Amino acid sequence: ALHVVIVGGGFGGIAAASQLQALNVPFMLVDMKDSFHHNVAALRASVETGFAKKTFISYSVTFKDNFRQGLVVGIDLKNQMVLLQGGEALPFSHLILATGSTGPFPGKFNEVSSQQAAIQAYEDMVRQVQRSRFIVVVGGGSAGVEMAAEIKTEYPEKEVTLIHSQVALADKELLPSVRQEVKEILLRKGVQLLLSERVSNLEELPLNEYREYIKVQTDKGTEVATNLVILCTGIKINSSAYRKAFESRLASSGALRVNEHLQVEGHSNVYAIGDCADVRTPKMAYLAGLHANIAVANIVNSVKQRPLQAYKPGALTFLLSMGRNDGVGQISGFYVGRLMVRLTKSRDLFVSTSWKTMRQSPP
Ligand SMILES: Cc1cc2c(nc3c(=O)[nH]c(=O)nc-3n2C[C@H](O)[C@H](O)[C@H](O)COP(=O)(O)OP(=O)(O)OC[C@H]2O[C@@H](n3cnc4c(N)ncnc43)[C@H](O)[C@@H]2O)c(O)c1C
Ligand SMILES: NC(=O)c1ccc[n+]([C@@H]2O[C@H](COP(=O)([O-])OP(=O)(O)OC[C@H]3O[C@@H](n4cnc5c(N)ncnc54)[C@H](OP(=O)(O)O)[C@@H]3O)[C@@H](O)[C@H]2O)c1
Repeated sequence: ALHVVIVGGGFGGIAAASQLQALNVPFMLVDMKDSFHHNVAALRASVETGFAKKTFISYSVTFKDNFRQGLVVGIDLKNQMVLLQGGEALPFSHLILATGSTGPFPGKFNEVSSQQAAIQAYEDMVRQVQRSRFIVVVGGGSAGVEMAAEIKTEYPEKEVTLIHSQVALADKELLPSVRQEVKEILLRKGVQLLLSERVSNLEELPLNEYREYIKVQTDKGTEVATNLVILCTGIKINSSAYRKAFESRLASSGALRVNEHLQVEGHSNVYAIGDCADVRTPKMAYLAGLHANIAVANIVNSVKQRPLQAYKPGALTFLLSMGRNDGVGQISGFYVGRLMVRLTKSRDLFVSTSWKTMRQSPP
């Protein structure tokens, strides 16, 4: 009877599939790519030659028979089936939805693709950055703040402007001390900040592509002349697998309503983990891992007739790398500075934790 299907192999889904496989529980991991994407490092991968090969990890080397590359197009709840484009139906005793989020390319790569194509996409982007003397980053959230710092750190000679629609940078959940220091670090690197300005001609702009002249405009009348436009304008919940089947149980974002055991509302053998769960914390790979531990444990506790584990958030820990040499953040809601973030995140961007989880060695 027992068989756990995991929709999505991001941070959540490979933590779940690793755990299930190590317990020899019957399971199937489904993802549209052939490789796990360490997207935490995607921004460095768009800046450093030869780095992208280190951010994609073949699923089938790690999971073999229990991994299927396919696009989930629906879930049949009365027959307990996951429906794949091309006609495959996977039955389940327990379902884990780990579909994460979608957004503009450099920061997210969600295509039915091979590892070699994915890698080449990032290598193309490095060549775009390298060619461009003038670069605009759109969006001053936690993503675009890292984009701008990565460019200016790897190429100080380049001119980098960041345009953000708010008065302060990065997440509104962060201690004001972290958000002020993000700004100051950006300024000390030489990044041009254009705050409280929304870019207004986005739908006409060539993206991720060097041009001799691109005119960027804002809603306050500012014009910025540039060679390259990179979008860090934010993400959307990827509800493509499940929106039809779970329509009544969705948040307004598209995320799934859960209880503290991460069971989807109305169900006992369906769980949501990571960005697609309607937990009201910022979207973090770290929390994806923690939701994977709870969901896998609760499937086992659910079948073993043991009480279930609960998720109760602690104070926000959140680190911003500011190039490979700098950064700032907070640990359990307390400020931390360059030395800590530099070695914990900035140097490696957690890449080697994904290789370890996957039992592979980086190329
Ligand atoms: C952009 C960015 C993000 C960072 C960064 N840093 C951190 C960090 O330091 N710590 C952290 O915790 N999170 C960090 N994050 C956040 C992190 O990206 C996310 O919260 C993390 O990706 C969430 O993991 P999830 O598993 O929830 O979601 P993913 O999107 O990673 O994976 C979802 C997968 O489902 C897949 N999928 C497969 N088949 C599908 C189907 N048929 N239908 C729909 N989806 C499908 C997608 O293709 C995708 O691979 C960072 O430096 C940058 C620049
Ligand atoms: N753990 C980490 O260090 C880390 C790193 C990166 C991302 N993340 C997480 O991933 C999630 C996404 O973060 P994100 O930075 O990608 O998105 P985000 O937090 O939504 O930030 C993107 C920002 O871009 C702005 N924006 C959108 N369109 C714009 C335009 N035309 N001109 C100017 N500004 C524009 C948005 O403002 P409006 O809404 O006003 O448009 C928003 O403030 C977050 O939950 C984040 O915490 C975490």
